[PDB]
Amino acid sequence: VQAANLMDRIKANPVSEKNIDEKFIYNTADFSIELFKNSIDDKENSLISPLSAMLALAMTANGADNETLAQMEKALGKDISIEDLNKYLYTYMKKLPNEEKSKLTIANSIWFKENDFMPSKDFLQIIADYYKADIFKAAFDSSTVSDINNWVKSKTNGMIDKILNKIDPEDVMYLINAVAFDAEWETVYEKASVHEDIFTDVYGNRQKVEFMNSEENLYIEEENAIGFVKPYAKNHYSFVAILPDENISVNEYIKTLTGQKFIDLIKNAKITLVRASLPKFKYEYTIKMNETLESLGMTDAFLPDKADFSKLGKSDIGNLYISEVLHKTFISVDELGTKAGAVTSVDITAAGIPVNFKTVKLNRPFIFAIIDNSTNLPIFIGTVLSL
Repeated sequence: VQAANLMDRIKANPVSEKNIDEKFIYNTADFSIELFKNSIDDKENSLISPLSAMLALAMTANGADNETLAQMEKALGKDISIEDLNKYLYTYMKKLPNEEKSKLTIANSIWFKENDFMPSKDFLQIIADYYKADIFKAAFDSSTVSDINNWVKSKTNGMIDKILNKIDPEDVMYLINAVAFDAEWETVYEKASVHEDIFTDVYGNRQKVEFMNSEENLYIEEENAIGFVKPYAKNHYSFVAILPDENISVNEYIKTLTGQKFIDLIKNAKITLVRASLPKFKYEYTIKMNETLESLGMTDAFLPDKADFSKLGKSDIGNLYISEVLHKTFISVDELGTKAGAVTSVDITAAGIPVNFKTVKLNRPFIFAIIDNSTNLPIFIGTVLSL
């Protein structure tokens, strides 16, 4: 590094835990889906982590005032206060599984420009107590570009190594999100179960790609879609695949979603055998989230001449505003889960004979999520349009 971590100075106080309850689950699903549908990519595969975004906004919300605050409150969900959000999010993150064979990395930080900026020590304390995120002051020159990049490389153990290419002068504040997932399937794919077949992309191109075949146990069935839920190891997380009906586009289908409809869609998956066919895919997605968040109500925060972040620190010869919310995610769906290398030692009697089974072939564009199994909340949410 070369930037200075403002948090080095600060010591966390003990805090009260607030139990996750139905209200927080409802608000977070609502936020996550609203964020998702106001950020759908038309031409390309997308991936976002709504949880990560919510963390970043909730912690920054502590530094907003007046109209900036009100808007951020409205965008997160008015009926839970920032105060309460801090407590809930602390408790949620504290208990969110992260272990071998099921590693989740959420890396959030705020970066401020050195010249003209004195941080609020109260703000920093809130970060230490509830969030434990890194907060930097930096030159905002060439070496801050590499600083930010090395940081995501460090925090995601090399699964994401760049986020930024340039800083424009007049930038004073970035929120950085990087999210990575390193996990095994609960039941990994046998090599015998991997076959070349045809993905029919959004453009009509028929792509020859490897499909992973397995019998799964949970069937999503809705008026306009079908799909399946596939757990990762130690059952903390699951991969959710939703395939919309042929007569309905991905974008149309997404627009029909609500936090409640998403939760319920999973809550109501029927216990039944599914012949699942899931193509391999891996890609990163980087989104400057300004436009999305603005679509969500959060407008003042991004304007040099109205942003009010006075509870986060003063600035003399300007006025603190968010230049970019830089959000980057990476997913890999493969034979072992997140990593390649299909299994060769097999029990010849393991294969049974299914009866009354359903079929999901991810033969064409679909959406997926990675959910925390205990709440059904999307940690990652995405779309596959082409391979």
